[PDB]
Amino acid sequence: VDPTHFEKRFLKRIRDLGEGHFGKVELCRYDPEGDNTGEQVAVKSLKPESGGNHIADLKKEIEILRNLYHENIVKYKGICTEGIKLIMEFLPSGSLKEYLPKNKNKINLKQQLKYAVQICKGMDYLGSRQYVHRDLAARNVLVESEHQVKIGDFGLTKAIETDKEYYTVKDDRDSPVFWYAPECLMQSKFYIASDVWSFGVTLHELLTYCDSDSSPMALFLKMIGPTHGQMTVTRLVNTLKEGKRLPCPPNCPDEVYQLMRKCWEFQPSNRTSFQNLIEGFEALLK
Ligand SMILES: N#CCC1(n2cc(C(N)=O)c(NC(=O)C3CC3)n2)CCN(Cc2ccc(-c3ccccc3)c(O)c2)CC1
Repeated sequence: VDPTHFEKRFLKRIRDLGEGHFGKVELCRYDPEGDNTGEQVAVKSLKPESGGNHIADLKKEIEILRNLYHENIVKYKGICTEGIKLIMEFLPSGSLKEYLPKNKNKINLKQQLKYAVQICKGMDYLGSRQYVHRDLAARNVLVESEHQVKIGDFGLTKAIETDKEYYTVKDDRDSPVFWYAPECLMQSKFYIASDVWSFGVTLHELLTYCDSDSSPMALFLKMIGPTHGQMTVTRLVNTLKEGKRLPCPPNCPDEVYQLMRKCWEFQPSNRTSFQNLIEGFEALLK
């Protein structure tokens, strides 16, 4: 009996957790005894639609996640073959975007810097395996407990070729542009330093407790104007070229803001690293 083999006839769909253009993540109960005692699991799968291989990309995502082992990376549990489904552990607290607005009273700056460290450890582990994540945002950081977070989605994750510094992207219409570094917006090139820029944005979200009126989209649309349609991304590039950045969050000390700003150097080569950030946060926690 293979414990990573989930039979479709026992995987009971409960509700949607997430939806993109091509696929979804759903809450299921795996219930082989038929009495609702089985474990809740998160299930990634494709919409019937498909195309230019969404299936090949999901199969690659499965092999990426199956072979990652880090306490700050969501746990692979198995697959279901029917078309294929990725089975992951279910974290009932959800993403930082769900959890932080409801728990501001109990999550103080120390706890925020601890989450920051754990996000940097999972990212540094992914970088060491020659992966770029390309979608690091608070909506993809899951809460295991009050004391532990995990990166919880790998839908855009790509291998950087051995002896290369970046991955060039082709399918980009659904890019999360308010988290993206200039090189990503201007040339669809994705470096590890591009994930460092996305981390700085995610840190700003963590420091604003993911409030919707302080989101990176809301704040950048206030700076550049919300009415620009197809011109939005070139206006965003121009704002960043001029050196404008997301402002210091309320109650964020300058010493934390300065680590964030090192994430947002225009040139990738000038940005801090994940291991520098961990050292910086650890000095502040000492
Ligand atoms: N991380 C994280 C956030 C998500 N999440 C996982 C769990 C869990 N494991 O528990 C969870 N938990 C809760 O919300 C509990 C409070 C109730 N939320 C929810 C949002 N989706 C967005 C999304 C959807 C589809 C694709 C996708 C599909 C097919 C092919 C390619 C791409 C994709 O890459 C990403 C990502 C996972």
